[PDB]
Amino acid sequence: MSVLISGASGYIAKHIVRVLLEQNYKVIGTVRSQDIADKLLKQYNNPNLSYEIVPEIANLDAFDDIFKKHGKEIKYVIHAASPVNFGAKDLEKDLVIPAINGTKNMFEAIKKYAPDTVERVVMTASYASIMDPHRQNDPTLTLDEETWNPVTEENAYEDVFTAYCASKTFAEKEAWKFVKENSDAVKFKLTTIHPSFVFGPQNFDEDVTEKLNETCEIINGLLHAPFDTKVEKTHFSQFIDVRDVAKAHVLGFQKDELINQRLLLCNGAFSLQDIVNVFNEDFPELKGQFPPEDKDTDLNKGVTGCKIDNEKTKKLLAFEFTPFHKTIHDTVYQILHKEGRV
Ligand SMILES: NC(=O)c1ccc[n+]([C@@H]2O[C@H](COP(=O)([O-])OP(=O)(O)OC[C@H]3O[C@@H](n4cnc5c(N)ncnc54)[C@H](OP(=O)(O)O)[C@@H]3O)[C@@H](O)[C@H]2O)c1
Repeated sequence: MSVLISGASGYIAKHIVRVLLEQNYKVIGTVRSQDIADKLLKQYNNPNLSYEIVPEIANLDAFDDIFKKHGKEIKYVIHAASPVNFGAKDLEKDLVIPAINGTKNMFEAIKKYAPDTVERVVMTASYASIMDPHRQNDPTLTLDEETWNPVTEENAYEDVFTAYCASKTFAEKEAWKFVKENSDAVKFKLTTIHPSFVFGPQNFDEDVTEKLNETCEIINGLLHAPFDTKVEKTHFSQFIDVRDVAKAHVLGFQKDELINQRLLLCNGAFSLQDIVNVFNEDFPELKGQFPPEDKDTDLNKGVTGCKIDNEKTKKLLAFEFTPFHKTIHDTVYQILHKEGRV
């Protein structure tokens, strides 16, 4: 009844491991190096938690060693390892290749060593593999759980963001392709989670460092920006709380109605100024120490960009999502409380 989760040191995965441990699961996480494993084991301080070392998912057969040693005992797999680096130097190598190869390596290791053992696979895809990056401010476009990013390998490398979205899209394509062709060879059922911009507090307060993970560094950077910094007010994208994402991942392998499902995790439109407005609204004693408030955003006049039809996802998950104001507030409080300012 064990749960294996790849990339267990990331922002989202650290919340997934907490949720798995709260439900008294035996968890095997994969991390790059021994020192990361040593710090995480000390942080969780839980006998049910162990870590295996996978230093690079892009590389041939990266996950056979785990299923070599642990195959008999692994019942669920959560494939969350994928690079989120909007400062990538080499778009293929740093985003596309690890995303695709990591997913291919994980599924082949299951097929080779635990074909009749693993029951469910929950893969962390992205809203990026459902949305169209060129049409996020298009109110005529409606996105649901069957929509696909139309990006091609030809136009995937427009910039670092389109490359990341293509890496998520191409990786999820390979996963579903693997499932359709190996349906009689392997036993497991596949579920994919598609979060948008994930905000929320870090699972551990001490992980609040100078530079956070990419999406939460959006909030952190704005929180420490000079007062005269330009903040955009036009519609940016969709958000989701990290605690909702972690919860959805665990339900992904417990609930039979989530089998063969793509789960679109969004809970509202926002701009960078709407985030800044939470700084000024919830912590007014620090007004002037970050960009000022301005209620005149796209969101506040009803402009929310492309339509999100995830009623199927919300129905199947059957739990309520965390609203935007609370998500940003909990993120900001953790940083300010860590700095000793509130
Ligand atoms: N953040 C979002 O808004 C968002 C939205 C949708 C989907 N997602 C997906 O959620 C997952 C976690 O995202 P996150 O925000 O938690 O990112 P993160 O904090 O940077 O975590 C990424 C995790 O994956 C590992 N990893 C990445 N590339 C790797 C490679 N080539 N070899 C081995 N390990 C690798 C990282 O290990 P190291 O740090 O040691 O490299 C880290 O543990 C990602 O798959 C991402 O695509 C995120």
